[PDB]
Amino acid sequence: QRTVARDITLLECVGKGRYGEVWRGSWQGENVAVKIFSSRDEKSWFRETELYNTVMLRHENILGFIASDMTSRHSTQLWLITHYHEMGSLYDYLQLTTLDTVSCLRIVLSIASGLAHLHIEIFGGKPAIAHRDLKSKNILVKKNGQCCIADLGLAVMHSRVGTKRYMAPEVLDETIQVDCFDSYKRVDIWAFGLVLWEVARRMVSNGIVEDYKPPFYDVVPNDPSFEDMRKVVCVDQQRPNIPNRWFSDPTLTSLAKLMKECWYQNPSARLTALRIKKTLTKID
Ligand SMILES: COc1cc(-c2cncc(-c3ccc(C4CCN(C)CC4)cc3)c2C)cc(OC)c1OC
Ligand SMILES: COc1cc(-c2cncc(-c3ccc(C4CCN(C)CC4)cc3)c2C)cc(OC)c1OC
Ligand SMILES: COc1cc(-c2cncc(-c3ccc(C4CCN(C)CC4)cc3)c2C)cc(OC)c1OC
Repeated sequence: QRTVARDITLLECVGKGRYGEVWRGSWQGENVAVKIFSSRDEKSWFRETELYNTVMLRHENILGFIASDMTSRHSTQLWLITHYHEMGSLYDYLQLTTLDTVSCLRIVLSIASGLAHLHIEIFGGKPAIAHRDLKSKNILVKKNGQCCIADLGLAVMHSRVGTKRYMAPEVLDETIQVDCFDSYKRVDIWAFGLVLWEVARRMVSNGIVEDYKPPFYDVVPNDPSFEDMRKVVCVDQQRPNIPNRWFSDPTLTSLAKLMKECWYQNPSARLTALRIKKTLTKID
């Protein structure tokens, strides 16, 4: 009656970590990305699969789902198959690329667009979703200059912990209102503000650019501890540095104001993803 072609050729490993591996693969002549989960990270496969079984997200700034596959061995093998973005992660891309005003805005507005789509409840639709591990390694760069948000393995739907370097103060001081879905959107907005700082540093103005650095590179070690982060973010209330050169450039001046309004200690004071979008559409 019909052939179901399920073979995926694994061509090259583009990522290896505690999570497992990501591979460029081929299905029927077409590139796909294949995430092979470690035993350590099986719950991330279950959570993303449960979310996509609930709502088939389709958005230009969300990594495109193709399949969740569980295969029996004499162990269980868990694969997540998605769209493949050959330019790789935003983290990767910013190491070896500076930006002009148009490319910087296009990147950050595309991320805000993806994030607002996750956050919003649509009736008749989708449940509201918080990502809970937003960071530059979880954003991919598309050939058209927009990005897409990846990895919903920690996501929570309305209707474990994130990466410590990107944790909001209420996560680090354990005051987060855990019974309140809006709390998790506000944790994402904090992390978005850090990503906006990472990108803005790489935007050239008046012949000046900053080197790529991760948030808090100047105040915490590599693989900072929970306490290292708590001391910086909660006790001392430090925030990433805004260089003087930004204040000569109208775009970077506007982006500095936006990132400050993602970093309020009081989570309810932070901008919403929809307000960030609107502000970004009025810049330049
Ligand atoms: C099981 O596994 C995998 C399958 C596929 C795949 C390959 N060819 C055809 C299909 C297909 C889609 C949809 C229908 C419909 C048609 C209408 N009818 C009333 C209900 C069913 C049939 C067949 C699929 C889904 C790819 C995979 O990887 C990319 C798979 O592995 C994860
Ligand atoms: C998982 O992913 C991919 C799957 C496929 C694919 C292969 N066979 C058949 C299908 C299909 C056909 C028909 C319906 C509907 C149409 C209306 N009504 C009759 C109900 C059934 C659904 C599904 C698809 C979508 C192709 C892909 O790429 C070209 C995929 O992406 C990698
Ligand atoms: C963050 O998370 C996920 C990401 C992906 C994913 C999708 N497209 C492309 C990639 C990628 C491709 C290529 C490079 C490099 C290779 C060498 N080159 C010279 C520079 C670029 C890096 C990254 C990835 C890693 C898929 C996922 O799941 C299937 C992810 O998990 C949800």
